[PDB]
Amino acid sequence: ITSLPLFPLHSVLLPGATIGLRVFERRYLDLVRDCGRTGSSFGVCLILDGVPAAYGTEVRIEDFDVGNDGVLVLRLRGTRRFRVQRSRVRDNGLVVGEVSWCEPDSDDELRPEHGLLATVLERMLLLDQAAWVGWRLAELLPLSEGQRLSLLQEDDPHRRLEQLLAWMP
Repeated sequence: ITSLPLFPLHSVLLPGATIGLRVFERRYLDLVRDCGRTGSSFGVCLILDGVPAAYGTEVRIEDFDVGNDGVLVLRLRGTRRFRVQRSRVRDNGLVVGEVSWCEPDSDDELRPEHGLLATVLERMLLLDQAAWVGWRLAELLPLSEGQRLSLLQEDDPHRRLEQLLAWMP
């Protein structure tokens, strides 16, 4: 198990997907500078405070950028998924969690019942990987944050596509 700093977002970060995070608070800025020095990463968890969710996504910091307004914008991309075994909160507000990593996304070719699920993805604007088409349709399709959290919790690419098929409009 690994202790990983958790960043609270009102939306889950799917693996491979990208988000831009404006970091300007004194606690979040000092953590990124420390993580940028140590090399250790952090994770993004969907919150429910009105405590993170049980599953989160490790980020890779793709691009730094200090805007003309002085605010630092982070280009984050989802890498590995983790489970929050337990979490604590420091006095400043930053939340650290003891996490266990998930098995990486397999390259298993999609099953015959999911081949059409790849054709509907290609229309929207290599691909025969079930975990890849699963993470991509979940991002493009207008799913609720709860539905995207349930996909994150599911650790099997094919069962992910089976319930992603139910939530399809």
